[PDB]
Parts: sequence; C-alpha cells; structure tokens
Amino acid sequence: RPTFYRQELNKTIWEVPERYQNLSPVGSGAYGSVCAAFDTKTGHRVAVKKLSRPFQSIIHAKRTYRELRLLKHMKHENVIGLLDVFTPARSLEEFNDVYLVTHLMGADLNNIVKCQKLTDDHVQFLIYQILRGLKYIHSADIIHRDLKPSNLAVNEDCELKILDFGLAMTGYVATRWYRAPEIMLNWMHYNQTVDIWSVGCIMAELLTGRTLFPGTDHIDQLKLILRLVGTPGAELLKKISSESARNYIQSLAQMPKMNFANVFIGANPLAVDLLEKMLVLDSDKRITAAQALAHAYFAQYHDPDDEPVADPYDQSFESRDLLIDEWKSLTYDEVISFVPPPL
Repeated sequence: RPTFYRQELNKTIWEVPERYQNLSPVGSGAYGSVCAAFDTKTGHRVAVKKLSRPFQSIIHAKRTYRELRLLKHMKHENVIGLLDVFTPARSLEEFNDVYLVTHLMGADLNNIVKCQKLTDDHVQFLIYQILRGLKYIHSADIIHRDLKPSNLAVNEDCELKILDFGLAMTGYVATRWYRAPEIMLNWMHYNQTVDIWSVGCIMAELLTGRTLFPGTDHIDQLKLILRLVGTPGAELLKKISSESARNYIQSLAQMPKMNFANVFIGANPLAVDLLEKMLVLDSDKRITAAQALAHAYFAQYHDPDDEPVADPYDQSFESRDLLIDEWKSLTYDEVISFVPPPL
C-alpha cells in the first residue's frame, strides 16, 4: 500500500498516493471531479478522476463496476487505458471512493475539424486509427455506442485515442448527429455496426468540414439520413420490430440512394467508396471495422500484423442480479487486484 496524502482543493477532498503531485482542478460534474497531476512514477501528466458517489444505487454501483472492468480490459494504442485505480480505504468496510487515473488528454478531434476541412492524407490516418481501435473493441464484443469527435483524443502528431465509451439527445444537438438511425429511433436490437455508422459520419465531416446529418430533432435527422442513403426497402422493413415505426417509414415518399460523388465533391474516389460502405441503412450490410482496414483507402497504413485483437472479455455480469454491496465488493476486488501496465 502506498502512502496517501490528503487535501482539499476547490472544496473537494483528494486523498491520493504520494506519487501523484501538483494536483490542479480541471473539472467537476455529475459523474466526477478531475484534477490534472504529475505522476512521479511514470513521468506522465495524468488525469485523476474521483468518482462522485459511485455506490449510491444499484444502477450506479453496477455502472462503476462496468466502467472499471472495461477500462481494466482495454490495452491498445488507439483506445483509452487505465494507468491506475486506487482507494484510500484500508478495508472493504470503509470503501467508498474510487479514483481512476489515465493519460491527460489535450485536444479532441473537434478542435482539429472545427477549424477546417482536412487534407486527404490526414483523413486517411485519422480514420485508420479509429478503425484500428474499433477492430480491437469489437473483437471483444464491446459496442462503443457514442463515437463522435469529442470522444476522440488527438495529439500534435495526429495520434488518436477512442474515449468515453457509452456505458449506459433532444433537438439541435451534436451528440445525436453521429448515431445510427436504428439506435436513434429504437427500431431494433442493434449491432456493433452502429459504431461504423458513426465513423462514416465523422469521416464525412473531416472531408467536408461540415456535419453530415445536423438534424434539428430526431425526425428532421432521419429525413436528412434517408435523403442521402435512400428509404428502406422491404428487406429492411421486415427487421424493424415496431409496427408503428414501420407505418411511419411507409408514410414517407420513397427516395433513391444519392450519388455520393456528387455529395462529397472532389474527394478521393476511394474515400467516396468507403463512405458508401459505412453509410448503409441496413446495419447487416455495413462494412465491419476489420474489413474497412483492408480497404484501398488505407493502403498507406494497413498492416494486418499490426492491428491486434483483444483478449476475450467476460461480460456475464451484465445479466447478474446483485445487491449494492455485492457490486461494491466486486468493484473493490477489481481495484485491489489492479496490475499496472509496463513503463
């Protein structure tokens, strides 16, 4: 057990190992206060996040557990990982706070796009890395569910990490713009390829400097989507479980798929082709991350020997019906058993 020291900063108590120095507040909210700090053991600048009250309810307890499990599992260059997790508690009986430590992220991809349309070589490299990370994430049977520019961290060298996994929306709002239509309107039990739709939305925006589907509400968004990709045929309609949703779709004038070379004017033809494969309305027919990596658009970077998959991820706890204290005791074992990564 390391030695902990205790202080109040902006009216939050921080009780952390002596390895973490020069804590300064960078954040507060529903989920957690965050400080930036210097990690003397690794030499990195880090984000230390104190979870507000993680065992407040069965859903929060389970949320905390889920988040911890997920961050413990993710070990890939293009995906956020855990540097440390700790509690000042010396026993299960006094366990209440959880702190997570990750690399301090500077700029997200919004910074990068908001300024301009990018060069094609830049779009290739950035999308390459999202798909590399996504191959890994999907190989573990994990679905991100909330990919968008603010959840992608990018450095000065254009190196990228996927953050902020959706682990359990109204109006003119950025978060909904990147979501696949079947998840946006709950048409069906959805696929990992909801994430591929998101990548297509992001890629389009990188190439044009504009939001692809900036709908003013769910309906206006759908219409934007159907105008580009066409209205569902019979085959897709059959897979939509809500009768009302099917009737709503059949109320709309049918529309053909547009020519994407006349939307993405002047883009690389290989970029146009890849967008056509990602932005397919029927989620059974969308390209997978692994197939997208093999697409000619990424010939400069693709190397199937350097695109690893994840170790199997046991997600059986999601079906498990436990009490608060059982979720808490599982989370405590996960904290105590943490093994840090290599220097």
